[PDB]
Amino acid sequence: ADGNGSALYGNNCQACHGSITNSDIQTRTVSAIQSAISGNRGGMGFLSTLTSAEIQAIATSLASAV
Ligand code: HEC
Repeated sequence: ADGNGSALYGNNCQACHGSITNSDIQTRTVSAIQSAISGNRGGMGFLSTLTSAEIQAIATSLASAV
């Protein structure tokens, strides 16, 4: 689906990290995102609801922005 990663990021990340083209995230990988969720960095533990496909789509979009 065109726009999936950016839409996911806008709904789940942007409130705390900025818009995707101006994001403050450093490590734009699935493992980095999953580690932050698991460690509840910034309260992100609630994002356990994301599938692995969705985290992939977010990380790909972030890495492409950039
Ligand atoms: C506020 C409730 C947040 C939401 C929603 C998301 N993030 Fe987050 N994240 C937040 C904080 C306060 C921190 C810690 C920064 C610090 O000073 O330690 C983080 C951490 C990350 C990280 C690791 C740090 C980095 O590489 O920049 C990543 C990779 C990350 N967060 C990604 C991320 C994603 C993909 C989100 C949407 C699924 C997301 N965060 C939401 C605060 C909040």
